[PDB]
Parts: sequence; C-alpha cells; structure tokens
Amino acid sequence: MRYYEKIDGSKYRNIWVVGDLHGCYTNLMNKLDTIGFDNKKDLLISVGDLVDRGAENVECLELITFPWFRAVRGNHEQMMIDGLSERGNVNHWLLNGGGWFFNLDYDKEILAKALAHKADELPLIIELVSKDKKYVICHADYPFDEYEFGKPVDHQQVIWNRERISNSQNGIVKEIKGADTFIFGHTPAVKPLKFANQMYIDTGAVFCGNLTLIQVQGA
Ligand SMILES: [Hg+2]
Ligand SMILES: [Mn+2]
Ligand SMILES: [Mn+2]
Repeated sequence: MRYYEKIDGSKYRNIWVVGDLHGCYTNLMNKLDTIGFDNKKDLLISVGDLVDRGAENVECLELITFPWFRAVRGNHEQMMIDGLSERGNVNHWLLNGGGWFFNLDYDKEILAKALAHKADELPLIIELVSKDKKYVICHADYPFDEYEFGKPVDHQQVIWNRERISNSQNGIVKEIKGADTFIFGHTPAVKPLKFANQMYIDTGAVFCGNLTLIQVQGA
C-alpha cells in the first residue's frame, strides 16, 4: 500500500466525508439516502475506524470494496490487521471492541478475514483536490506543521495522536501549511469542531447515533 493517495475531485459530482463509523452501517445508509447520494456520480471519503464496538462491522468494512467509498485506515483497522497477522497479538484489539470478529458465523468470519487483508491496502492519508482547493484527510492527525505529499511519516502518529486537538482545546491553535483544509476523526466530540484549518467530525455515532457527514464538493 501507499501512505498517500490523491483523489481528483473533478471526476465526481458531490463529495462527502464521514466521521468514525464503528459498525454504524444502517445509520450511514439512511444518511446517504437522505442526502440524495448517488453512488454512480458521488464520492464518499471516510476517516477510518470502520469497525469495533458497533454492531454492523462486516457491513461497514465491506464498504472499502466499493468504488464510491474511499477510506483512510484508522487505528482500529490497524489493530484488527495486526491482531489477525500471523505473528500478531489480539489483546489490544479485543481491549478496543474487536470481539465482534470472534462472534461471527463461519461464513462471515472468512469474509471478514479477506476484507481485513484488503484493509491493509488502505492509505494513511488522502489528498483531495477540489475546485483549486486542497483537502487532506487523516484518521487522527497529520503530525507536521507543513503538509507535503509523500513526506514519510510514522503511521502511529497519523492514526493515534491526540496532541494537536488537545492543544487546540487548550487555546493553543495553529494552522497547517500545505493544504486548504484538514479533516480528521478519531477524537469524539458532541459537535463537529474546527481549529484553524483543521476539522474534526467524529461525533460518536457508535455511542449516541450522531454520525456526521460533511459535503466538500458540489451542491
Ligand atoms: Hg455521541
Ligand atoms: Mn473511533
Ligand atoms: Mn480512532
């Protein structure tokens, strides 16, 4: 897989970005239906964390097989992948809601295992160019003051770090050069937040049912 992945927005009509799903498949589908999403024209970008804690995990993970669904891996996808790895330890994954995997029927377990393999092909960062506007999507954060396509980075920081949102909430706010807007999930909040040119759209759908989707193009 490649850390960065570029998406040419001019190839789609409307483009949306959704926060952490954690098995909230039905919630998502109803939203798309409600916003008039057309999978033959529009594009949905995901911040990752498609599985764990929630109920419809396989259904959510499977979305990565659809052309209209473009996701970046979250720390939960990583824990699942490492956990299922030949020399991996499931401990961490089970301590984060991965139990659903060991509760699947035989058929689904096989499907889940194949989908986990595909999840390991997911990028860590997505660069979306839309109308001369550049949007960067990562699960938790882009650990640099300046963004640069292809710049090597520690994946752990991209998917686990909460230091930036933490300072932003403590008053310490700073912009990230290199792109117009940054969109992350990972850290839940009652309402979508925005500090400088950074947006946080994880409104804890698995916890309360509030799943947020922001439109970044069209309409
Ligand atoms: Hg919530
Ligand atoms: Mn999450
Ligand atoms: Mn997360």
